[PDB]
Formats: sequence, structure tokens, C-alpha cells
Amino acid sequence: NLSLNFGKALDECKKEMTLTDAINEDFYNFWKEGYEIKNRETGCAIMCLSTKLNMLDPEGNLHHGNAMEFAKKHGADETMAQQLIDIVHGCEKSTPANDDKCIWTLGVATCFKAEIHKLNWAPSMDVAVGEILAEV
Repeated sequence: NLSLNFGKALDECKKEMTLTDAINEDFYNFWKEGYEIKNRETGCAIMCLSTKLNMLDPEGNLHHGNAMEFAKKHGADETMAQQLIDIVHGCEKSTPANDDKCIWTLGVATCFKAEIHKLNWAPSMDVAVGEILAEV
């Protein structure tokens, strides 16, 4: 469980987007089964971690719009990775518009989590999170 490291990145995000401590546990639990988190700062956390990919991948394969090698190393080939990517894009289209980008992003991640659940293969949280963070 949890091959990507978000610890330091989350810390930096809390100071840069002036976020309370609630995000140190909320970012993680956001992804657990049957958990619906409706807090904006979880949105902000996601948006801000998609800006620090270079700190999350211990092997340095996680980059924006360019994550196939990371995917591969986390149980998913290219067609599998690509389907996660298409769900992020379809989610970025279907989520209602919003000037608060933290809120919109929480929307997208919310929509993403529900769609990837419908996949007959079961993505690790690492490759699921990695892929949305890489397309956001």
C-alpha cells in the first residue's frame, strides 16, 4: 500500500495554498472505498500535488501527460493506462464548471474515482492516483 510518497509534497502544498492540517489524512482517505469527502482543501491538495510529480515517484517516471513507464511498473500496460487517462479527460469535461479550481478538481477526482471503479481490472491506488495527478 502507498509506493508513491506524498509526505513532503503535501507539507509544501499546506504552506503554499494555506491549507489547514485536515489534508494530511483527507488526501489519503479520499481514495478509500465508500468514502465521499466533500472538502475543498482536498481539491486543493490534489491540484497542488499534480504540480509536484517530481517529488512523488521514487523512480522518477511520473511526469505530466507522460506516465506510461510509471504505469507499466505499477501493474498497468499502455492500453490499461490509457483507459485511466481517458476517464480523467472525460471527467474534466463532465464536471461542472467552477472558478474555484480546488472545487472543480475535487469534482474531477470524485468522478474519476467512481469511473475507474467500473473497470473490470482493479487499478492500484498508486497507478490511479498517479494517472489523475498526471493528467490534472
